Amino acid sequence: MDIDPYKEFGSSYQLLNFLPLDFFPDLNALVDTATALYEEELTGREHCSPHHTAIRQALVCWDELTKLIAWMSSNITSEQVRTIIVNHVNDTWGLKVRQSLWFHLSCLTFGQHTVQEFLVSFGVWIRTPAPYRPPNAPILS
Amino acid sequence: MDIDPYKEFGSSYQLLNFLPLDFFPDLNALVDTATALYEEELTGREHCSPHHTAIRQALVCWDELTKLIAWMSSNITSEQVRTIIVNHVNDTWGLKVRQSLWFHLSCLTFGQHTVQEFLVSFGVWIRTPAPYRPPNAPILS
Amino acid sequence: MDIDPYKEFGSSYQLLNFLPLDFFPDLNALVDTATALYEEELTGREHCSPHHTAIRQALVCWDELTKLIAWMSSNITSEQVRTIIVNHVNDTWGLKVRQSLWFHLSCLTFGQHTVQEFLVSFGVWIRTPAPYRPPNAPIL
Amino acid sequence: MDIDPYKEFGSSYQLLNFLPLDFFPDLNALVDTATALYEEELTGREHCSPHHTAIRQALVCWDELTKLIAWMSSNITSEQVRTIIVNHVNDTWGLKVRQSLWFHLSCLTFGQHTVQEFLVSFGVWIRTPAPYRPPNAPILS
Amino acid sequence: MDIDPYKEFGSSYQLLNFLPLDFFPDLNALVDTATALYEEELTGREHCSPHHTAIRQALVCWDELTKLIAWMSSNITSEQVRTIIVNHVNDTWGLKVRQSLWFHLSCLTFGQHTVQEFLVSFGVWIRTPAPYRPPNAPILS
Amino acid sequence: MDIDPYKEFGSSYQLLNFLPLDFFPDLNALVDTATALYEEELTGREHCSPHHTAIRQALVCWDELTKLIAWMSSNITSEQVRTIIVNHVNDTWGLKVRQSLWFHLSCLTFGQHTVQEFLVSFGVWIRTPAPYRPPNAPIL
Repeated sequence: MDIDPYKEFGSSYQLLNFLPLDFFPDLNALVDTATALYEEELTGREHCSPHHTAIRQALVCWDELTKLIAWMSSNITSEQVRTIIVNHVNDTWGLKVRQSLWFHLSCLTFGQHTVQEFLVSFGVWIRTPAPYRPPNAPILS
Repeated sequence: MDIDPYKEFGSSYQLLNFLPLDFFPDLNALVDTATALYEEELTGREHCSPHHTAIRQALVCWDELTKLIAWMSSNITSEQVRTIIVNHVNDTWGLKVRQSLWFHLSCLTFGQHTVQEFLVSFGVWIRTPAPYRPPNAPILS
Repeated sequence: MDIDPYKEFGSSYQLLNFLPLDFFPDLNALVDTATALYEEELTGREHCSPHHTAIRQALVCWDELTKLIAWMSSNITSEQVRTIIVNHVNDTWGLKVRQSLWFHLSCLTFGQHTVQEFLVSFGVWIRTPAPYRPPNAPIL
Repeated sequence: MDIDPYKEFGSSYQLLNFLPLDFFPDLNALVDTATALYEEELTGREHCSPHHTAIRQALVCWDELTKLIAWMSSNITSEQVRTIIVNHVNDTWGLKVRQSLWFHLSCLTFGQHTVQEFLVSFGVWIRTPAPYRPPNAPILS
Repeated sequence: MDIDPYKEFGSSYQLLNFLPLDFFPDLNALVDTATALYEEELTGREHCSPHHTAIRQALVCWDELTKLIAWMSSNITSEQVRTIIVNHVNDTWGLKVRQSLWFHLSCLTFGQHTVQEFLVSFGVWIRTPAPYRPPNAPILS
Repeated sequence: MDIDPYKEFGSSYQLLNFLPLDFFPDLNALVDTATALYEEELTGREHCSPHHTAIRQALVCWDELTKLIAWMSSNITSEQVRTIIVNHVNDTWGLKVRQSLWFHLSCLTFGQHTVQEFLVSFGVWIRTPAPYRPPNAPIL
């Protein structure tokens, strides 16, 4: 079916649809961020809050995606077909991963309630036109 | 008569007359904002605080306005008359809708008391001349 | 998404669609109706029951259309160009206003529990044809 | 200032003008009604309920107008000139007198609150279209 | 004599002499600001905190000033003399009014203690040279 | 909007308009009046009763006009140009000041309850013509 992976977390696609598609950080820095904090936590045994659980599936989504890119480049795809696929998966797959990892790692670093206020207040910022808008877009703290 | 739709909400036209006519967000992002948060709340049964009620009339004002634009464009108006009407209703009708939806959706996301301080403090910002004024115009949080 | 303006109030727009055009009083009656009756109630400071509030939203919504027809008549429109626009917006837009004005005024005068049983019984009257209904419609 | 006298009477000046203007009876019949009912109270010493008092003021108001109409008619004014004025003062002042005298004579003969409910019921009756209506106009008991 | 109108309010001319003469808002927006909030409060009966009282004399100072400008322009002054007077009163009279109204309307919107910290901290900002100074000059909140 | 400077104080500007020009003492008296009487009261630090405060506003308002007439005399104005401006602003602007200075000083000397009954009774004196009033106006 068509479930929302943020539905139990008090969010949706529509809350993330406040965010533009260029706000998100790139993957490797987000990869290194959870590596900096939560490597023993994600590889541990503790069943701690299911934001932990969602990252575990998220990296597995990313890890076999890297082998998938490494497979089709090394074996099958010619150079014209390959660059169209690599551009497409970075704009479709990893974008959802950038939807995924950015969400939960914010919540492990700030809690759930900080995230919920963050998405709405940024939406107020992005709905404001170019005049009458502060150049400080709101961020985390 | 000539009632003020913010009179019970501790506000008026004059409090919104602090705000310039270009501060307001555009409609669709404001439409998607309440869609992101309050779609089940506005379509529900709960009689919760009449800021809920005001949005319900506000979208009905917007929804038949879209059919009105779709009617007269498809049927009656020639191209010279049509663009004058579309420009006029966006500057008169939806401007009041941008007065409407921006008010209450701020209150559902921040409370009444946050809104009241916000309108006055922005007025202090806009009455300040171009020197001696911070480029951070005040926003919500 | 769509918003039913009667959804939380124990009603529906589809319930309101069993009302013919001849049932509703016109606009200038209902403007005067809220004028003489609830003048202190609409201008009041208070968080009164939301049937007040929908009326408070509807009138401000209505006054834009008075501004609209006075604008384009003097500014752009010809006779027959204005004629089809004004008559259609009278019969589609303001009819919904004539629905909503008629609704909440009776809810503030008789309570919405009385309103529902009125409209259902008027339904069952108008759900039947004329040779199988009393010739006087339900009132009160 | 421009006061409305009905405000202390548990009513308003807008309640008077909600009725159709033909409804207010002819004034010569209105004078005789208070004569047939209230001649002892309108001439007595008594401070009785101040809807008594306004009746006294209106008849003092009305007679000097009738003296004024009898003044300029017999003395100075040309006949097509006076006819515009005499028509106007009946349509303007006497209508207010018909607003005045009908309100209080209903109030003394039927109570304060019953007249208030009478304005609502007869008012919403005539605003209602002819089908889907109570078949006869409401009147007093 | 030479009293200070802020002496009872814990301030002076010297505290306002921290503020440059261009920081102040223009009159009409300040006029509309108190109109937006305090129109029933200033025209009421309540003897509430004498910051209320000071605005009442301040607008009377402004109101007969407008009639004074409207008098001498319409009657007496030729065009060369008039523009020198209008420039002079805007830089002397209304500047004191901009000293006046900006002070109290800040206090009705933020309290006394917020104002006192505001004047000193802005003085620290304005005494700081052009390097080593944040472009966010401090404002109200 | 307009602000009545006597509105909260149980008075009105329309009440003050029953006072002729000859009733009020002039400016330099009332400047000296607040000088000798309430010198510590006007220069004081305290949140004294707002009849102090209106006097505290009025004098600072007044001192701009002394700055104004000393400015344009030496700077721009001719004789008859200055003559009509100064005399009119003496009789329209400062008369309102001569109203307000006379008002709050008596309120600090006798209390505003005494002030109202003084002004009403002086009204009823001046509301009647001279052949139907005592030839001495009310005092105290």
